[PDB]
Amino acid sequence: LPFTTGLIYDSVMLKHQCSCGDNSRHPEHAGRIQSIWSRLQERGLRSQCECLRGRKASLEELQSVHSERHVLLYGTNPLSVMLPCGGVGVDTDTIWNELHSSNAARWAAGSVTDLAFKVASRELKNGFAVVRPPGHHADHSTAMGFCFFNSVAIACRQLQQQSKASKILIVDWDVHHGNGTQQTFYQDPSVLYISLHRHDDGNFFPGSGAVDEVGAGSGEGFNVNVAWAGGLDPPMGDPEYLAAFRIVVMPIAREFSPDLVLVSAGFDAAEGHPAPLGGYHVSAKCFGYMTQQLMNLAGGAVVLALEGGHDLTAICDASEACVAALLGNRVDPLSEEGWKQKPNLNAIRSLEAVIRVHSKYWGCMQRL
Ligand SMILES: CN1CCC(CNC(=O)c2cccc(-c3noc(C(F)(F)F)n3)c2)(c2nc(-c3ccccc3)cs2)CC1
Ligand SMILES: [K+]
Ligand SMILES: [K+]
Ligand SMILES: [Zn+2]
Ligand SMILES: [Zn+2]
Repeated sequence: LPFTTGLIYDSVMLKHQCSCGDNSRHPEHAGRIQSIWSRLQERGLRSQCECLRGRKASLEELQSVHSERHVLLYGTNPLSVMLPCGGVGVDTDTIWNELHSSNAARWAAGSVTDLAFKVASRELKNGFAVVRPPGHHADHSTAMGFCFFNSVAIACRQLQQQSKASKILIVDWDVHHGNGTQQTFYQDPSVLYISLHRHDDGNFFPGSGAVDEVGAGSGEGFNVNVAWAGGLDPPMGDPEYLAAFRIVVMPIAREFSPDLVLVSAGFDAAEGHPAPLGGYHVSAKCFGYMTQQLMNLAGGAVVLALEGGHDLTAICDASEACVAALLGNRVDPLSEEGWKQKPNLNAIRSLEAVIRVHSKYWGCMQRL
């Protein structure tokens, strides 16, 4: 393998679909990764990477994060809940194809893990995993919010257990809180979880991720929720997310000083997601710039994994900008008016609350 960025993709993950067929009623659809994949080729980025198929996560790998009941239920074939549309699912949004969902879920976990390992060995510089279904809502014994196995969490646990990375930063910029990821690593100080999400007083899915939630035991202070409050007006976008990176994410990340960075890279904070899917206005350029900023950490050992994002062009724009950043292309911050705008008052109060809480734990948060 050459020292460039790696891309993970495989058609096996397309097969995760409800039997009723309707991609509108079930918006977490195959087209999401399919369109990103062809977009990377159309724009000439795909051929510059090393393209990898990935693999099934083993039952053992799944059990490093999930319970035995959970893994039997979603990880294995029966032989070895009803929905309004007639298909089967765990709940109304989280569907279950009785032939393919388990396979596709295990592939997503397995492939994010395989990519992280290749990056951790410096066999690959960095990587982007174009996977579905998403993972960050799946917790120890609950599939929910379109998620079955927490691929990023499973990848992180394996890197640790195989001794391939001492300290791991997990950044989650999907607009929803990664409740699963927070839970798994809540008491482990060798994993730093930083989420930027729409919180709005706990009235936005999943409802978790309050600024107060800092971790526990040895892991106190190693869970950082940039929980945006105040709602959609004034608009939430680049000024606020750039501000979050300048003030919270990067300084804490640098103080932590990880050996590898994992990114739960959802693109549902992007333009084209209305309320109540997202309602935020983060541009593709900003996503690629955030990737570029995370590439300064951990000797450039960075792995992104697709979580959420529905609007096809928006998630294609963003994914394109992240891969370009991974390949070394740089974003000039002076090339965009609007990045000159101060962040809105809701974002400033949100960050102010994050700083008040985490000044107990981090020197870079301890002001006068
Ligand atoms: C149809 N009806 C009204 C529209 C509906 C609203 N969604 C939610 O309320 C909702 C609830 C739980 C979880 C999530 C969610 N969004 O991203 C993620 C992920 F895990 F990050 F990928 N989870 C979203 C939509 N969901 C999506 C969607 C598309 C791709 C991935 C996830 C959700 C588009 S519209 C679902 C229920
Ligand atoms: K998040
Ligand atoms: K932690
Ligand atoms: Zn259906
Ligand atoms: Zn999301």
